[PDB]
This record gives sequence, structure tokens and C-alpha cells, in this order.
Amino acid sequence: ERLVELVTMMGDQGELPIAMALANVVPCSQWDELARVLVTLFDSRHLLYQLLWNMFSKEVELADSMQTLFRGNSLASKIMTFCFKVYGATYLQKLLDPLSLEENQRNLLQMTEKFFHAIISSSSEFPPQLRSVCHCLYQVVSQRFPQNSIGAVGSAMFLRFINPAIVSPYEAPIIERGLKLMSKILQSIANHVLFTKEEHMRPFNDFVKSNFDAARRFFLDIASALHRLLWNNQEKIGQYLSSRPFDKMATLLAYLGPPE
Repeated sequence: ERLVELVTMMGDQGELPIAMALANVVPCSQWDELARVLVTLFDSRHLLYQLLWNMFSKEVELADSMQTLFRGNSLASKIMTFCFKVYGATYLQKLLDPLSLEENQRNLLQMTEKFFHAIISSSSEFPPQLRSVCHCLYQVVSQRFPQNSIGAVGSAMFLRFINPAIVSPYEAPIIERGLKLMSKILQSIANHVLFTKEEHMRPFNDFVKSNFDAARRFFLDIASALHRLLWNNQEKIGQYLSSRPFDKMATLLAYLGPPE
């Protein structure tokens, strides 16, 4: 059963040719899947950060200054969001899994101060396989944008790792909404952005700006086998390859063909 290696020495090809082809080509919908795949199998051959560095580099020469960066779902934010999940569903599980508008306003800060507080002093217990994913992202961003640029790491994390799990504890209205608003405050901190038109959160705009430098310290500290895809897209991930990696692809596949 050496379909297991041959198809892996295939995807893991050096230069990234069969992967820039699977990506430039594979179905828009099938990108959540292509990320589970690409990420999980480049880890195992020790070439992860050649995969991440590629997918980040490209989606950085897009952007238009880096506040559009990694927000929304291209195939690099999906890859990203995956590294985040897999590698850190423990820290975030054991960092969180301890779980009259002047009283409904003196309280949303006493917990937010306490929650955010755990966040930004728990970098000592930050998993080291993630430090390298952030370090990686960090220096790619910096290739182009050193107007902060640690800020991109910080927005990417809070938006797509913490705040997901804080709103809904499903990846781990009374308290549920009492989390969603902390989540509004905490994204405001990460983003270096104040409340304007949305004028019920106007009041916390001073809690937000009091620990934006405090949130950078911690960002700065923590940054320092399916196939069905191939077989179903083979004449197009070969017409692509025409600008012997394909011969290898086309001979391997001639030797297979999946039932379902």
C-alpha cells in the first residue's frame, strides 16, 4: 500500500509545483478540504514552512496595505486558520476552559480585564509549534509592511483563533451575549481601531486604548490523503503545469482511480 508514499512524494514536490497547481485550479468549495490536506501532509514531510511561506507570500502581494490581510476566506487564511486550530486546541482549551447601564457597564470591563489579562500573560505557556507559525507569518508580512506588522499577527489571532471560541464555546443569551461584546472590545484592541457610529460601545473606547501597547508586547513575545482532488482535476492541473512533474503525476494516476 505505497499509494501512501508515492502520492505524498508527489504533493510534497520541491519548488511547490503540484501544489500551486492544485490551488490555482481546484474547486472554490473544495478549499476547506485542500487546506486540511496540504497542511497535514507537509507537516509530516518536514516542509510546512515552505508551504506556509509560499501561501503567505502570495497573499501579501495582494492586500492593498495590510488591514485587508487574512480577513475573509482565500486559500491562505483557510490554511492559516487550520494551523491555528490543530496546533492550539489545547492551550486555548486550558487557557479558556476555566470558564441599569453602569452595572451592566462596570462589569463588562472587570471580566474583560481579567480575561484579556490571562491572554496576555500566558505567553509562557504558548505552544512552540505555533510560535513558529506566527514567527513565520511575522517575517513574511515584514517583507513588505513594517508599519507595525506585528499588528497583522495580532488581528489574525484574535479574529481567527481566540474570538471564535469565546463567542461560541462549540470549538472547545444571558452569558452568550455577555461574551460576544467582550469579543467586540477585544477585536477593537487587536485592531487598533475605535468605536465610532456604533454608539453603545463608545464608552469602552478608553478601556480599549489603555492596553493596546500591552497587547503588542504579548504579540511581539509570541512571534519571537484524498486523491479525489487530483483524479477529478487532472487535465486542468496539467494544462496548468504547461506553464517531468506532470509526467510523474499522469503516470501515478494511470496506475489508480478511486471508487467513491
